[PDB]
Amino acid sequence: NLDIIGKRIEKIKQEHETSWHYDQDHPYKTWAYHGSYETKASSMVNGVVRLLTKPWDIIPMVTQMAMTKEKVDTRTQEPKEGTKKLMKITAEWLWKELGKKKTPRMCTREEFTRKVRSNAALGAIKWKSAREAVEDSGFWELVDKERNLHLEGKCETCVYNMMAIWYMWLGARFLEFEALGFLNEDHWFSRENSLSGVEGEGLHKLGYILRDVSKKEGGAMYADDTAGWDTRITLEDLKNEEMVTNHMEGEHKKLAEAIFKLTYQNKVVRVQRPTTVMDIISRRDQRGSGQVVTYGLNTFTNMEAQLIRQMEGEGVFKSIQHLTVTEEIAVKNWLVRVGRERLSRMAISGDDCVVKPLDDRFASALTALNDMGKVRKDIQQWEPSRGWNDWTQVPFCSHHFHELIMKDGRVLVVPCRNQDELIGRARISQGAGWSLRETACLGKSYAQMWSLMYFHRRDLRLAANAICSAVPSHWVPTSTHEWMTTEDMLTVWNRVWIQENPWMEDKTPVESWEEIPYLGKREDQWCGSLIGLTSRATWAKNIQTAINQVRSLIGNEEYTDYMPSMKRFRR
Ligand SMILES: C[C@@H]1[C@H](C(=O)N2CCCC2)CCCN1S(C)(=O)=O
Ligand SMILES: [Cl-]
Ligand SMILES: [Zn+2]
Repeated sequence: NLDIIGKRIEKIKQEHETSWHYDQDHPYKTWAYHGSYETKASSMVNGVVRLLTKPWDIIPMVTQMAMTKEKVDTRTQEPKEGTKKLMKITAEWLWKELGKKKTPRMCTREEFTRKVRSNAALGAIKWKSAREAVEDSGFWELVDKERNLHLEGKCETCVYNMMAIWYMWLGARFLEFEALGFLNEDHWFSRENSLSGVEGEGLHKLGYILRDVSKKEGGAMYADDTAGWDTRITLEDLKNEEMVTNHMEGEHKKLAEAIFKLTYQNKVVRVQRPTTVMDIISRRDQRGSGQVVTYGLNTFTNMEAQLIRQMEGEGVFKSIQHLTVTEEIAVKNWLVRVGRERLSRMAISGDDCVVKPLDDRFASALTALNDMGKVRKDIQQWEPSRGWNDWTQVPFCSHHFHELIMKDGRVLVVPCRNQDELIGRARISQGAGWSLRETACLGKSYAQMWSLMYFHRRDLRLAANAICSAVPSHWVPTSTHEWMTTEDMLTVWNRVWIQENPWMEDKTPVESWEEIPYLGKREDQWCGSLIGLTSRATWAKNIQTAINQVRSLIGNEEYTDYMPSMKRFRR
């Protein structure tokens, strides 16, 4: 407790000896409050994308996206003994399986520096930017001090800042990356290694993966969301995740144990409270880690929970209250006998899952799932899950997936979501100080993503071609990301959908964009197309005038006309 968090608490109080007010009106119940001290990033519109998507200026679902808790202060109960036993047995077996073909290892200062020098979200807070602290040895001396302290089993500076997303100073992030970065850097949650995972799988992969799950004999496909997954991570979950250290050795094992003990299973956080003080609060459970370590540990614990729910549906155990000695044997024998087969019936991306169980008993197998605290979103606690009968209607990673047959008979499985969401996101830039050139290169990144993933949506292929025509041809797209390149998008399309696509036997390249199909016109409208509206017809017909408006603003640069890549503009 205070023996582990005290030092961190003391150091902050000292730097705020003046203003250390123990407010007696603190709003925290489930967080432990310690003290306070005196202190003092909205959406911005991308003008390049907006000028080239004029019909959407009058669609509230698009325009409202650019305008403008009671979950974090909740307390999850302690799982029953039978549940705790199911979780420990499953977790032990799952780390063994994930470790069979992987070797845990420390990630290096050298690896961390490259990442920072390639700009990535390390959710970090003397040095202005991380790119600077990484080139100054003084920061690394600070890392050494905390590191040696971690080897002592104590912590000084690994403190969270709330905003939910939990930022730390770069030094704490390095220590987390050095101990646990291997999970992501060496692809422990790849589909090949984990069977349920999809780490490294682009949107041109996910629909084919759902279709492969659909081919298994079984019941409906279930895709139940958890209500605030991060807030429902129990201290028992944090202890099963820590068992990854059992696969480690020497220094690494010690360093990993310290991240789990001192930063995850005990947390210190600073929150901005307008009534404007900074509150120093602590607690033991819930998810607060780097977003990338959070992804892999979410995937792990979700894989564990869904195998246990599958066990409950198959009747492997009778009640969560208490597991008999023989029921433990049975659970272990199920895992050994069919565990890998049951993992292959799932697609799991952090807190997001799709499960095709052995049959529909799974729908009403709710006791372990509720008792683990993984309570389903938008459904009564004991109401049976509603499954999907068609893999093309299953939601996963904010998408659904269409089966699309090319004029030459080959099959594309394409990602899709409501088009208002796609256009609304492309119209938003994050942060400030953007030049016109940098705003244009972000618009081009969205346009090239649309050409690669959403080519089958009439409005996005036309808008992508218009943006790529309006932005200098050689300007590089800014902020898998196969669209982040200056290479010709037809060549990238061929590499992604044909050459490298393991579900495509015939490798005959496509010679033009007109060989590449669209959804049916009615399906396109169902998924939010404006095709058939007067606003959209005038936009399409007059598109060269919009392209010329943006070219005039950017100035006298080298531009390519991509519009004739489409039949209607091809004379
Ligand atoms: C690439 C991710 C995800 C992944 O590999 N991540 C590792 C840590 C951050 C997320 C895998 C599923 C697919 N998506 S998605 C739908 O493109 O966002
Ligand atoms: Cl359905
Ligand atoms: Zn669709």
